Amino acid sequence: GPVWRKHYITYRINNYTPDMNREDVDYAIRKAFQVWSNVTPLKFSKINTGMADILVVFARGAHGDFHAFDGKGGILAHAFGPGSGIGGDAHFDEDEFWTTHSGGTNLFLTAVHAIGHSLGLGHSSDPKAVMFPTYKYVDINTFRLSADDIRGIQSLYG
Ligand SMILES: COc1ccc(S(=O)(=O)N(Cc2cccnc2)[C@@H](C(=O)NO)C(C)C)cc1
Ligand SMILES: [Ca+2]
Ligand SMILES: [Ca+2]
Ligand SMILES: [Ca+2]
Ligand SMILES: [Zn+2]
Ligand SMILES: [Zn+2]
Ligand SMILES: [Zn+2]
Repeated sequence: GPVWRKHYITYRINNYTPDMNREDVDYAIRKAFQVWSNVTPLKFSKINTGMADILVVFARGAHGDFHAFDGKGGILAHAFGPGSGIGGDAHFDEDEFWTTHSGGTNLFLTAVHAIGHSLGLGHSSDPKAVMFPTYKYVDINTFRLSADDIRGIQSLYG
């Protein structure tokens, strides 16, 4: 449905996974937002005071919405499309083991996908798109938005 009317957008990390150290969580999330700001007029800013447009939450099982997480494996993450309140928020399953690299579920890659939803994208049919609804680890230096991702997001934020 609706897209952000404004081009200045805040995010707050509600809480931290104990799987990675704090600085690595910040880094992953920052880099994930950068991916999208790189191809749009959107500007993202992290806050810890006031109210963020996008709340980033790590939680297991039932966590206050109607989409409970399911333990280790399966559902990794979900996010809500643009809007007030819960709109834009991105939730990560704490029962996953979040990693800077290949040996669990990579936070950066998962967050790029989740944030795509937070900005209003649905799933892609293109297996090389970040919005493809299958997790597959890629070298975070071999990482790139596909043409379908870029086309998609630019159709929303021209
Ligand atoms: C690359 O980033 C990813 C983030 C999340 C997932 S996810 O497996 O958790 N996933 C898609 C899915 C996969 C398999 C079977 N049913 C649903 C959720 C999803 O698409 N959330 O955004 C779905 C259950 C809502 C996969 C990849
Ligand atoms: Ca929100
Ligand atoms: Ca899970
Ligand atoms: Ca965990
Ligand atoms: Zn719902
Ligand atoms: Zn949730
Ligand atoms: Zn998804």
